[PDB]
Amino acid sequence: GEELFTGVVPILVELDGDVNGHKFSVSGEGEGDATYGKLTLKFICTTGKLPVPWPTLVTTFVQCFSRYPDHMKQHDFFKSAMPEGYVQERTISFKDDGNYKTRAEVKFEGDTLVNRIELKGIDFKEDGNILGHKLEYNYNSGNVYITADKQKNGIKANFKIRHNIEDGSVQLADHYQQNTPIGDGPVLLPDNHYLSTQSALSKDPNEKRDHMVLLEFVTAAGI
Ligand SMILES: [Mg+2]
Repeated sequence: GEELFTGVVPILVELDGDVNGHKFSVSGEGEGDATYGKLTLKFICTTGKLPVPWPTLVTTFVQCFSRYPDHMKQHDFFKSAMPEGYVQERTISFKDDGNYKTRAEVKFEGDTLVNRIELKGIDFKEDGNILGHKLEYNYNSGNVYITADKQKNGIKANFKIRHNIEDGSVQLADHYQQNTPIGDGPVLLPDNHYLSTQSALSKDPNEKRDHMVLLEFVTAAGI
């Protein structure tokens, strides 16, 4: 599995979303270089204006590109599932507001790594920080805590994303995640550890569509 990640790998992301009945789709393209834990992706909302803030979708939009140091490579679930792939599911609970439920399939289509996602958001406040677009266009560094789920032959993750609000405050987004292999081949079930993430959001000056440019670095640690 990890053999598939020693070079630059093209990535496609496709999402269909419904948040409070606002229906939207996003298509993303870019590439990943797991040797450096590095992702570069550009996302376009193909249905018009995105009805939630872009930063709220960053985690939903390929942890197989994390850099696992050599001494921790026996703990890399994500690459071990490839090329058949894994299902990734989350509940993202926005404090004092609604939640996203997401289901994705991450797998190779030929030599390309594809993340296909369905997102459902409910019980959002009409002018809370998400539907009122009060979140700043930036992103904080943070840790993703991974644990094995032996019974599902997979992993769980639990973590907190803090989204900066334009008034200086923070919108917490609690993340609960489960991943399970799609293939029947053996996978790596890791000891407890975490992914240390860093993410930078930007705009393409020549792009008039609603979009997001993402540069991310992710390194495994904690062992
Ligand atoms: Mg501030």
